[PDB]
This record gives sequence, structure tokens and C-alpha cells, in this order.
Amino acid sequence: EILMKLLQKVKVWLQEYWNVTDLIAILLFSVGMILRLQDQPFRSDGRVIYCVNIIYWYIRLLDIFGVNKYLGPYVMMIGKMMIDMMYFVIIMLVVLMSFGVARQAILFPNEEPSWKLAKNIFYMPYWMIYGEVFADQIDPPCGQNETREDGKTIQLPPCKTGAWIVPAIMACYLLVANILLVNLLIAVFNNTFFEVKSISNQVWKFQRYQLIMTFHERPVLPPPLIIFSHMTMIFTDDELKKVHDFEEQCIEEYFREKDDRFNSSNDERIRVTSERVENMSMRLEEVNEREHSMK
Amino acid sequence: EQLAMKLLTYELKNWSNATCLQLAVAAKHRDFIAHTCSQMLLTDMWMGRLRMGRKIYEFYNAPIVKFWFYTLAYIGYLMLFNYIVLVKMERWPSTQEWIVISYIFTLGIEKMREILMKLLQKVKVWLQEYWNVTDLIAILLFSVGMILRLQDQPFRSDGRVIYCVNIIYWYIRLLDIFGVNKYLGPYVMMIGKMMIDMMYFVIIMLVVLMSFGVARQAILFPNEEPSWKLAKNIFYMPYWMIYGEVFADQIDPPCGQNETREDGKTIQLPPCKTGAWIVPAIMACYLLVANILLVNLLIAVFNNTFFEVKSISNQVWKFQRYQLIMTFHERPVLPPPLIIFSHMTMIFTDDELKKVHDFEEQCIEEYFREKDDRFNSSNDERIRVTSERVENMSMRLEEVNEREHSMK
Ligand SMILES: CCCCCCCC/C=C\CCCCCCCC(=O)O[C@H](COC(=O)CCCCCCCCCCCCCCC)COP(=O)(O)OCCN
Ligand SMILES: CCCCCCCC/C=C\CCCCCCCC(=O)O[C@H](COC(=O)CCCCCCCCCCCCCCC)COP(=O)(O)OCCN
Ligand SMILES: CC(C)CCC[C@@H](C)[C@H]1CC[C@H]2[C@@H]3CC=C4C[C@@H](OC(=O)CCC(=O)O)CC[C@]4(C)[C@H]3CC[C@]12C
Ligand SMILES: CC(C)CCC[C@@H](C)[C@H]1CC[C@H]2[C@@H]3CC=C4C[C@@H](OC(=O)CCC(=O)O)CC[C@]4(C)[C@H]3CC[C@]12C
Ligand SMILES: CC(C)CCC[C@@H](C)[C@H]1CC[C@H]2[C@@H]3CC=C4C[C@@H](OC(=O)CCC(=O)O)CC[C@]4(C)[C@H]3CC[C@]12C
Ligand SMILES: CC(C)CCC[C@@H](C)[C@H]1CC[C@H]2[C@@H]3CC=C4C[C@@H](OC(=O)CCC(=O)O)CC[C@]4(C)[C@H]3CC[C@]12C
Repeated sequence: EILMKLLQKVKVWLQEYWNVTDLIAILLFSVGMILRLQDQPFRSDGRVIYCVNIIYWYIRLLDIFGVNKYLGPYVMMIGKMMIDMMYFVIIMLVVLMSFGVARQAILFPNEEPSWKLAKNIFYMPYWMIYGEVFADQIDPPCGQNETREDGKTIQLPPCKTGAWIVPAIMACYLLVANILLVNLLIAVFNNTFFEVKSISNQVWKFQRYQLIMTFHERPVLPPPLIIFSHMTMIFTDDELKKVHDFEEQCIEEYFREKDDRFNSSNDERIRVTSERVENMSMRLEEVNEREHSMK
Repeated sequence: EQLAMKLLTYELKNWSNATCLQLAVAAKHRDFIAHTCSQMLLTDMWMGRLRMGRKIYEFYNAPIVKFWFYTLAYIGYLMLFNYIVLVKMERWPSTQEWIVISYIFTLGIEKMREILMKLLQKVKVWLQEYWNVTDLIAILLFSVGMILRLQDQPFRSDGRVIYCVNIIYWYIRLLDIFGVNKYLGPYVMMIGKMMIDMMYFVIIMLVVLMSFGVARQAILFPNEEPSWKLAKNIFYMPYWMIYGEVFADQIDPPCGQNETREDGKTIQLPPCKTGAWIVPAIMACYLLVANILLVNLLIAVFNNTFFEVKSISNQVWKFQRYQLIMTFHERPVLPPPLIIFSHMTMIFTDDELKKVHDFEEQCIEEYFREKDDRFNSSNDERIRVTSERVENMSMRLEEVNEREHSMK
């Protein structure tokens, strides 16, 4: 398809993003296939590459759905709302990191450097958004004299210098996140929906032509079997006068109608009436004054 | 465009050499600044000479690069603060903590220099902004924490917690940095305006929460001596009930019954309480009232207020842009960590004017003539004139016709 200067063809091809993503996915699949066949230690990596790659092909069904009348605009609307999603994400991330760092620092006062800290910063607070608050770990009893049940008494730890601040910050963070920002995003979507809808519909109606022509030019067979297709590929005046007369008549009628509509405007009538009245009044006054001599 | 740009800014000996933009900003017109030409001039000043020997001076004094340097320094300081708080601390501070405290105190010194430039008027104007007040409070808290940290074991753990709680304000202060962005500044103002509706919702939510908590606590634990745990228990579970944790285990335990148990000796069940089913009933009613009604009402409030707030926020940001640009124009080149050396250094044609005036006079004349022509072209003016002349003409014609009888 790209083969049909070459730089212009490449630029036009890159104008579309689906082709770029398809090329990237095909390259990743080739890498995975090469890794799969080379002995035991590499085969498990190629399998995971396949598993992660299948997701793009699963999602590519939106391009197929684009043809549908009632379903194409949905995809464009989602694509446009992704930007507001990102803007929400930035602030959500800032608040998330603040809360996570505070929680991690308040607890575990002594701990040597390691990479687990970064994971712990993000782990719990992100899941706190979607309804999992970890009720067990909010505020454990810590130090006390507990005899336990059905077992020997277990001496409780000595607690930490400050922990109640952790529940306080948790409450504040949940209040800020689960209520304010999400509802603000809902309002943004509600405001932008009407503006985006008509534009998306018109743009889809325009892209319909290119879709139809692309499917008109393609070979009959599908990709699995078009290898044979590739092998084959490498191997009246009166009517025109009537149309012109019709067009000329239409032009004349349209111009005449436009002129008549402009003349029918009340502004034109008012202007003409005022001009004639002013001229007529002056002429009448002169006649009346001149009539005195006749008298 | 060039004539407008020239007319906008040029020193006037008549008005103490003050340009039009300065007067408009001081007047707080809020619409002269937002005009496209003014925004273009502000952007041109923002990018300085590089509107893409002398390079070292011009490039490094442009506001934009100084802004980026300040941002990078702030980000690095934040990273060091995070590393410090996460990792354990010995009796004496490390290099990172020295760098952090030096940054904090240099920032305080910079604030003092800025306020120093009567003194009461300066203080009032400074307090007009809230970010400076919050920064001062945070710096004082950090100083308290630093003093507490160094005084023996029992106090050091308190200073560490002070640091941990303080870092949050610096984390949140990135909104001021984001304020410069075109598409992101208005978001912050919108959030600030919605906080009020948040508070109004909070009051009623708190009332209902307290009612339910007190009812639950009183129905259970009929006998219990006074203590502070009751206040905590009033608030604990019901607040978390909002966000999807209902504590299914504790809704309605079996209480009294003959249970043989499993894989163990039979455990005699307690004798229950006088009334418990009322607790599930009240829980259901409270959840219905809270998780559905009030939240959706708040959603509706936000939807209604969003459009009203959006345009005002955009205009206000466009106005504040000028002060932002000038503030970054006046600041020193170096960022806070290294401006101690900066502080040490600091302590140590007529024809064109006639053409502009002629252009302005021509514009005034043209505008007034156009306004007069537009007013005269109004249909009301034509209708009024036509009626007046017709009435006068009709009366004159009637008199002539009556007088014509004598001639006959
Ligand atoms: C290491 C971990 C990686 C994480 C992998 C992702 C996790 C899988 C689960 C969920 C992923 C869902 C991602 C949401 C995708 C939304 C895309 C969408 O609807 O917007 C579309 C945007 O269209 C585009 O521009 C094409 C962009 C598609 C890229 C999607 C890639 C996501 C899949 C990741 C898998 C990894 C391979 C990716 C290779 C690039 C629809 O708009 P349009 O009108 O058709 O514009 C076409 C312009 N000519
Ligand atoms: C003892 C326990 C204390 C609890 C600590 C808080 C818990 C930490 C987790 C989450 C905190 C999130 C708080 C939400 C902050 C929202 C602020 C916001 O976006 O509104 C802003 C309002 O702007 C302002 O007026 C500045 C006010 C900022 C104060 C924020 C302080 C909260 C942090 C608390 C930390 C303790 C130190 C505080 C010291 C005062 C944006 O509006 P603006 O247009 O820029 O107005 C500027 C006027 N010139
Ligand atoms: C505000 C938006 C942008 C959300 C961003 C949050 C993500 C960056 C967080 C949420 C959950 C996190 C993950 C939680 C757990 C892990 C496993 C971790 O790998 C291991 O734990 C090694 C094996 C082991 O030791 O158990 C690598 C990071 C990852 C994917 C974390 C990386 C960052 C994630 C994806
Ligand atoms: C946007 C800003 C706030 C940056 C993000 C804040 C933190 C999540 C980042 C910033 C720098 C990071 C640190 C960079 C260097 C190190 C040391 C390094 O630990 C080791 O050297 C030991 C390696 C091992 O034994 O595995 C890895 C974690 C840590 C603390 C990183 C963990 C997370 C930190 C504190
Ligand atoms: C409607 C809006 C305004 C929500 C307001 C609710 C908050 C005032 C509640 C929710 C969770 C409560 C916290 C839950 C647990 C604790 C720990 C408690 O400290 C202890 O328990 C001492 C140590 C111990 O005995 O275990 C101090 C109060 C605090 C922060 C509670 C105080 C009040 C909080 C923040
Ligand atoms: C807005 C209105 C409804 C006020 C809030 C209602 C309750 C949450 C407050 C009001 C008065 C408070 C009481 C004021 C005095 C005391 C006694 C005091 O207990 C002790 O004297 C023993 C101290 C100890 O042993 O620790 C602390 C709790 C209690 C019941 C307080 C707990 C919570 C109460 C009932």
C-alpha cells in the first residue's frame, strides 16, 4: 500500500496513527516470535510478549466499528475526553504522592534505602479510590495488654510516636479525591459533550468517503489468502449541453431570488419611503410657496 | 498593529512617565489587558529578546529561563526532601538535610528582601496574598521541627514527624508553578471556588453522621464508664461507610443462640441486647440518605456553577498574567539555593510622537463619525423623521387645498 517522492508518501502515511501502531505491534510480535524459539530461558519471555501484544489487536476493533452510523462518533468522543482525563490525572497524582509519602514516613521510622518505598507510596492510595480502604490497617491497636484468645498471650508492639495523623490525612485525602475531582470531571464532560457531538458527527460523515474508496480499491480476498493476489499483481454532448443549461437556469433563478429577497427586506422599503417622502415634501413646499404669486 | 503597539507604551512626561498598560492594571479594568494585542505584547516581553558576549547577559536575564531554573531547583529540593524523610536519620544531619535547610532559610531571606523592597502599607499589601502567609507559616513550622530534632532522643522523633507533615504543603505548592500554564491555571481557581459548596455539603453530612453514630453507640454498649473512646467511635465507622466499606461482619451478629461451633469446643453465645435490629434499620436509612441524595445534589450544583465560573476564571488568569510576567522579570537570575551571592552583591522622536497623535485623532474622528452614521441608520430614526415630515406635509397640503377654493 505504501509503495502504491517517497518522502511525501511516508509523511502522508504517518499522517494516520493506526498504521504507526500496527507497525509497532508487528515489530513487537516479530521480536516475541524470535525470542520464543531460542531455548527455554527465552521462550517464557516471548510468551509474555504475545500475551501483552494481544491487547492491541483486541482494542483495534474500534476501527472496524468506525463504519457504523451510531457507533463511530462514540470513539471520537472518547478520544476527545482523554485530554480532560489526563488533566484530572495530573492533580490526582500530586495528591496521591503527597498522601503516600506522608503515610510511609510516619510509619517505618527506620529503614535502609530500597526500591520498595516507591511501590509502597503508590500501592494502597491508588486502590483507595475504587472502594478498597483497607479497614484492617487504618489504625491497629498497637500497644496494649492483650491476652488474646485460644492461644498464649501475645505482647503487643510499642506503637509509634504519631499514628492518628495517618487516619486524619486518610480522611482528608478521601474527601478531596472521591468527591471533588470526580464530580468536577463529570461537570466538564457534561459541558463538553454537546460541543463535541456535532463536530464528531460531521467529521465521521466526511471520513465516510475515504472509507468507501479504500474498501473499493482493496483486493477481493482477505489478508490470509491475498498472497496469491500479490503473486498475480506482481505478474453525450446533448446531455452535457442540457446539464449546462440546467446549471445556468439554476444560477439565474438563485440570483433573481436573492435580489427579490433583498428588495423585500423592510430596511429597503423604509429607506426608499423616507427618501421619496423627503424629496416630495420639499417639492410640495416649493409649489405651495410659488402658488402665492399665482394668487 | 504597529501604531497600536507604539500607542500602548511610551513614557509620558505629563503623567509621571506612566504607560497605558500600567494605568490600566492599576485601574483594575480587567478588560483592557485581556485584549489580544496586550496579550501579544505580554508574550513578547515574556520571551524577551529571543523571540524565536551579549548572549550571556540577555539570554540568562530573560524571564522564561529564570522561571525554568527556579522550577528545576524546586523539583530537586523536593526530591531531596522525599529521600530524607523516607530514609532513616542518624543523630547528626547528612548533606541533603543541610542543603534543604539552606534552601528554606534562603527562601525566607528572599521573602524578607522582597517585603523590604510606610511599612504598614507594605505589610498589608503583602498579606493581600495568601501564598506568602502559608509559606511563612510552613517555614516557621520547619524551623520548630529542626530545633526539636537536634535536642536528644525524646524530641527527635517529634521533629521527624513535623518534617513528614510539613512536606505535604511543599508537595501541594506545585499548583502555583502550574498557574503559568494556559490550560491548567483555571482548573485551580475552579477547584478553589467549588470548595465552598464542598463545605456546605460537609456541614449537613456531619450532622447526619453524628446522629447515626450516637444512635449506634448508645444502642450498643449499654453500660460503660465515661472516656474519650466514645467520641472516636461516634465518627469511625460511619465516615468510612461513605466510601464503600460497610463492615458486613458487624452489621448484625447472631448474638444469642445455641451454637456448637466447628473444629472446637462449643462456645456459648452472648445474651444479645434489648434492641439491635434498629441498628440495621438506621444504617439502611443513613446510607440511603448519604450515598445517593447529597452527593448527587452536589453534582448538580457543580454542573450548574461550572459555566458561570469558567469564563470568570479565564479572564482573571489573563489579568494575573501581567503581574506574573513582571514578577519574574524583576527577580534575580540565580535560583534560591545560590542567590546568597546575589544578596551579597545587592547589599554591596518628536516626529514619531506627532504621527502617533495624528493617528489617534484620526481614529477618534472616524469612530465618532461611524457611531453617528450607525445611529442615523437606525430604523427608529428613519421612522421618526418620516412620521414628522408626513404630519407636517399633510397639514400643509390640507391648508393649500382649502385655500384653493377661493381661487376657484
Ligand atoms: C506495560 C503495561 C502497558 C499497559 C497496556 C495497556 C493496558 C490494557 C488495558 C486497557 C488499555 C486501554 C487503552 C485505551 C485506548 C483508548 C483509545 C481510543 O479510544 O482513542 C482512539 C484514538 O485513536 C488513535 O489515535 C489511535 C491510538 C491507539 C493506541 C492505543 C494503544 C493502547 C494499547 C497498549 C498496548 C501496547 C502496544 C501499543 C503499541 C503502540 C480513538 O480515536 P480516533 O477517532 O479513532 O482517532 C484516530 C486518529 N486517526
Ligand atoms: C493535623 C492534620 C492536618 C491535615 C493535613 C492535610 C492532609 C493532606 C492531604 C490533602 C490536603 C489537600 C488540601 C486541599 C488544598 C486545596 C487548595 C486549592 O487548590 O485552592 C487554592 C487556594 O489558594 C489559596 O488561597 C492558598 C491556600 C493553600 C492552603 C493549603 C494548605 C493545606 C495543606 C495543609 C498542611 C499543613 C500546613 C498548612 C499551613 C497553612 C487554589 O486557589 P487559588 O486560585 O490559587 O487562590 C490563590 C489566592 N491568591
Ligand atoms: C494517578 C495515576 C497516573 C495512577 C498511577 C499509579 C501507578 C503508577 C501505580 C499504581 C499501582 C502500581 C504498581 C503496584 C505493584 C507493582 C509491582 C512491582 O514489581 C514487583 O513488586 C516485583 C516483584 C515483587 O517483589 O513482588 C513494580 C511496580 C508495580 C507494577 C507498581 C508500579 C506503579 C503502579 C502501576
Ligand atoms: C516528583 C518527585 C517528588 C520525585 C519522586 C519522589 C520519589 C518517589 C523518588 C525521587 C528520588 C527517588 C530515589 C532515588 C534513589 C534511591 C536510592 C535507591 O536505593 C539504593 O540505592 C539501593 C538499591 C537496592 O539495594 O536495591 C533506590 C530508591 C531511592 C531512595 C529512590 C526512591 C524514590 C525517590 C525518593
Ligand atoms: C464530615 C467530615 C467533616 C468528616 C469528619 C470526620 C473526622 C472528624 C473523623 C473521621 C475519622 C476520625 C479519626 C479516626 C481515628 C483517630 C485516632 C485517635 O487517636 C487514637 O486513637 C489514640 C491511639 C489509640 O488509642 O489507638 C484520634 C482521632 C482520630 C484521628 C479520629 C478523629 C476524627 C476523625 C478524623
Ligand atoms: C455538637 C454537640 C452534639 C457536641 C458533640 C457531642 C459529643 C461528641 C460531645 C459533647 C460533650 C462531650 C463530652 C465532654 C466530657 C466528657 C467526659 C470525659 O471523660 C472523662 O472525664 C474521663 C477522662 C479519662 O479517663 O480519660 C471525656 C468524654 C466526655 C463524655 C466528652 C465526649 C463527647 C461529648 C459527649
